Amino acid sequence: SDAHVLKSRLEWGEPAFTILDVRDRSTYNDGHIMGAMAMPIEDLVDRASSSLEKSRDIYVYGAGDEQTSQAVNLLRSAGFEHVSELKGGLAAWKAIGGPTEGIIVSRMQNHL
Amino acid sequence: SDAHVLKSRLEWGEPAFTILDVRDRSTYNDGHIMGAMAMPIEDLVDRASSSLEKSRDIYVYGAGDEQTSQAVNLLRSAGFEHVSELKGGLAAWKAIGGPTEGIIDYNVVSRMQNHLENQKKEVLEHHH
Ligand SMILES: [Mn+2]
Ligand SMILES: [Mn+2]
Repeated sequence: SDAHVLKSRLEWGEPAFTILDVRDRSTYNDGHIMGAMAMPIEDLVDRASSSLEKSRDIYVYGAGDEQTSQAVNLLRSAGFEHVSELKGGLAAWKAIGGPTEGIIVSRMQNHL
Repeated sequence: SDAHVLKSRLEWGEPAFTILDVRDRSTYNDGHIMGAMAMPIEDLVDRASSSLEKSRDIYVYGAGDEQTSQAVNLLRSAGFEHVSELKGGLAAWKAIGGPTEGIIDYNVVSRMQNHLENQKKEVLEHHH
């Protein structure tokens, strides 16, 4: 799906969707899409299935098209019904003016 | 209270609490305590009473001591039963390893931040 759509969802849309950053944790921390949850791909299914309803609208993005498509396949094979890639990932999001948040403590995050 | 207590609630406790940054919106965006909701004093009680259950454990911090205790007292006079000041604010929080969160057109971000806040577990409890 297109970055312009997700940006609209975040500015004006119904609350019911989640953005999943599927890259490395530290990478997420250095910078991620505003609102995205850190679900590194190594434990994506386990983590998503224990935290997200299968009917929830989910947008996924990783470091590149390959990682993103892999994350998307995983979640669906796990029973998730509304998952889509975020074409262009982070880069495409910045290009259209989308905000990026960064963290500056792994125990707070895991315990979380 | 002390930033040490909050650091422990996050490292070891329950997610039975909410953190409120009562400073200027731009300052918040440049850096706030991780997980903090943006609630400028100017709009604090209106935004909180319509977003949080008054029995919710709340930690508040502003620019300095005076603004912080001013915020605490406002929420309390408004009925919030478990409000605590986060003495030392952002700086006190960093001095001890507290991780920060920062944003990187003024309306766009605020519009998004509000939608993400309304989607927070506790705000959803106050609504359900
Ligand atoms: Mn974030
Ligand atoms: Mn002001």
